[PDB]
Amino acid sequence: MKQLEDKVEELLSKVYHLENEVARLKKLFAETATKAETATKAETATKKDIAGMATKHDIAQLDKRMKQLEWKVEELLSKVYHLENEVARLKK
Amino acid sequence: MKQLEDKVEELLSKVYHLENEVARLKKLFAETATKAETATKAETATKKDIAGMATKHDIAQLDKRMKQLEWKVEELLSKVYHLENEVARLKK
Amino acid sequence: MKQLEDKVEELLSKVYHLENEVARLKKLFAETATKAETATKAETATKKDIAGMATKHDIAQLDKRMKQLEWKVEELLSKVYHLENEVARLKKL
Repeated sequence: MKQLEDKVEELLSKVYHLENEVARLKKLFAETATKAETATKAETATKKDIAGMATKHDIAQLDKRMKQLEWKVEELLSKVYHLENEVARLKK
Repeated sequence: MKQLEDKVEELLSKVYHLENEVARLKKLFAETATKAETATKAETATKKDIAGMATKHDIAQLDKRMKQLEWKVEELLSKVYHLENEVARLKK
Repeated sequence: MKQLEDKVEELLSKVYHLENEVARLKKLFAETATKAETATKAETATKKDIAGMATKHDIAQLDKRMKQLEWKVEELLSKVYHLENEVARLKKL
């Protein structure tokens, strides 16, 4: 009977330890992220991958310059056409 | 003996609870994501970071326009070279 | 008493199993990721989203070409201005 009495005492401590350990795990699991809600390394773009990313302002800077050239080229077409007539007129 | 009998009954319920609690944690852990497979907030680019991203079609749009200008500039070179000769011829 | 003796034996094995099961979970939790440190699917850009990303070298390539055109257009302006004076001069004298 004293053998059984001790066993019970051993079980009590063991159960008590388990209770504590499970409680911890309960708390700790609260802070963990689910597979559903989180994104994998394989399917996500790192900050490394976008280090050499072009902005919409870089492109805007180029658009600006393109427009300026486009405008200058139009003016030149106008000037050249006029000169062709002027030279033609001179030849007659 | 009735004291020990009750203790055993108390342990039984406690063990039963723990069994359930651990099973839950087993299940719940199944849906959690590992550190290895998931990507950290620090090393991943958010949708905010890529809000002002330039596309390859923005650039294609610019390339198109560049090619058009390139053609117009060639034509102009041709027209101007001819005019220079025509004017030179007129001066002699 | 032998009924109680057996119950205790049943509890011992069950406790022993639980001890092992909890230890595993302890270990396994060590390799799991926290909500704080990880990034959600909703707030992160996938490799799909950046498949059509423009580089800074693409842009550099365009800048190079733009500069070449810019130079040619300046030269043309110069050539045309000179011709206008030359033709004007021809019309007067």
